[PDB]
Amino acid sequence: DMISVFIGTWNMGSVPPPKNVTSWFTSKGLGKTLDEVTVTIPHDIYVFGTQENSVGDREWLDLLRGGLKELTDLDYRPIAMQSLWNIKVAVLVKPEHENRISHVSTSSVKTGNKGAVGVSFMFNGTSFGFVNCHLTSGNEKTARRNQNYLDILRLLSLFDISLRFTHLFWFGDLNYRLDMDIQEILNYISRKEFEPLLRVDQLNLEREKHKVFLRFSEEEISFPPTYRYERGSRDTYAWHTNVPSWCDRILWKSYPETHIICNSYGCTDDIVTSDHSPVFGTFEVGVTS
Repeated sequence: DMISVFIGTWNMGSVPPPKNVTSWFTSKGLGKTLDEVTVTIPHDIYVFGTQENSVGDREWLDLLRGGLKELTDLDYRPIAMQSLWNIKVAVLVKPEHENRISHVSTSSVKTGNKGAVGVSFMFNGTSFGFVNCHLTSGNEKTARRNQNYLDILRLLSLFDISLRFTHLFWFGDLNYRLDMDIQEILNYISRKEFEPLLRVDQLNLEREKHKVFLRFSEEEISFPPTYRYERGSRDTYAWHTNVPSWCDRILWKSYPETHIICNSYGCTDDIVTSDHSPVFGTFEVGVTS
């Protein structure tokens, strides 16, 4: 059997969301987007990961539930929710999949605010893991980001979580920056040449050097850096130093010989309340039953 899993990551920048966040749910915007045909099919599982979320726990889940209801005309059932100050993750499933969910667990790890929130459950015989984080900010603090990851990986009681679930998803504001000057970054962005920028992306570099996210996978990035935008539009980056970077990412680690296909991976361009652009990721996951 096949199920559609949606993963959303968005640093809200300590402000409430706009009334229209439809593009985030429907993988509409820039990068690897879902086509106008595939968007009509509602996803089986919706996973929302947020950082710098000023909206209260109950009020935020109501907005997601209400937002999904206006889009799909379906009353999505919240399975789990874990919050750590302004970092919060929520998992909602199709009402028909209620009896298919078992062994629900939640955990939170505080760093240095900063840290992570986790959610884990089982869809029939297939186990799932979801980690929403907010790592240390700053271009020169890559060492702290690597330490933050290793700390969450060993303290999140959801022996290591890297081999605990059939499909493990790690997402959030990882805060990894570009190892390049502002002159070159804005010159490449103006020509929409993201490949030379992605070669000096700190997360891509630390993964290639096998420092962090061992045997983890990430879909190709074809969308512009999601940080740091001027609020109210997506036309200009607020750099003056916070150079444009791919801070918001979705990664996955799956068990060998399992079915997992990434259908979309990108960002929206119509949600402008935050200095961060929301990031989406959809997947076709195989379930044993």
